[PDB]
Amino acid sequence: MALTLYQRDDCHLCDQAVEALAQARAGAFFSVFIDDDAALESAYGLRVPVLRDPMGRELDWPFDAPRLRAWLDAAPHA
Repeated sequence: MALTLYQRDDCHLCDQAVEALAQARAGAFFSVFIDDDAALESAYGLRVPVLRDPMGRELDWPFDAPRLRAWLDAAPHA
């Protein structure tokens, strides 16, 4: 319903992502594990740390706090 930050086994790459999120003060969201759906793995795989919105957009893995927020503001929240 809200945001969607795909993650995979081990915490590190996605860890930094969550950091930017928290920093950006995104808020609450839903986590999805790609470690189970090859479809998602093939779709993302390396781009596991992909930020998706309910509007129908995504954000690059590599981002910042103000860059992630500014991207968030681009869309509504709930």
